[PDB]
Amino acid sequence: LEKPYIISVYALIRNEKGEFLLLRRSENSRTNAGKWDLPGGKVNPDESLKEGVAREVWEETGITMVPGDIAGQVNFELTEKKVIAIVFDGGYVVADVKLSYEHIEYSWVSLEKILGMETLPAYFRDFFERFDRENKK
Amino acid sequence: SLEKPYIISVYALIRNEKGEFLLLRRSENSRTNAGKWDLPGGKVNPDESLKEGVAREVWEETGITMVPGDIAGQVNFELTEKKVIAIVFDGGYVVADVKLSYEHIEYSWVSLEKILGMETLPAYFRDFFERFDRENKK
Repeated sequence: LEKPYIISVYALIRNEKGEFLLLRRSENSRTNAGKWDLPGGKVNPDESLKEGVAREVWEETGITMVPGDIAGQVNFELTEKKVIAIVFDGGYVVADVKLSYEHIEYSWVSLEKILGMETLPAYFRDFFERFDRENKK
Repeated sequence: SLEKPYIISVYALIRNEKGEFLLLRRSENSRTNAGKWDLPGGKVNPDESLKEGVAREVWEETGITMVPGDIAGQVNFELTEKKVIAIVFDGGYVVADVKLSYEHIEYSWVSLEKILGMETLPAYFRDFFERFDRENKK
């Protein structure tokens, strides 16, 4: 293959208003620097997807979560790799988010505001449109 | 208050060994200008310098590591939800195999003559290249 595939995992974590946790990436990031993102990241050699998503959520946000069912899939191409990403439902939390070097800020965002963002990357927007459809109808 | 906000963007003029310019065609799922030809570049981030911005955008869109040279000029254009003020940087001459992201579906190395003869490069970029050409040669 001309460009390798990698597996990533993301988590949908909601507050008591049903707003989703988004994180804005640091400027020093090699990919999508400065852009909005879901909690998650690359799966390690030899770990299960659910292990990876809990690990990534804790390191990025301080949240201890037990991953629920799979919410869906998002795929996207970056300059150095193609990403196949599995999204997990992380349920509902009351937590004060605590960031790492990987992110500069966080926001709890409603579904409608997500589908009218623009700095949330297209593949995430598309995912949320799908997720909402699979939920209702 | 302003009815429509302004944003700052940056673009790069990147040439090959032949002096043809790198153009990229935008993906269909883009919120703005979906499917159209564009220069490498994009919106400048909060707290970022223009030259940091253009190098970041060029790397993420094309795989090219560039140190931006002089400013080449300015392009301004209105979109439905914002007005764009864009600064164009000269990225010099490179030997690179372009490697695209989700943002773009194809690329092409296009000469100035064909640029001033194209159709699917937006009018504001056409104008920019017409102005750039006269400020270099004339």
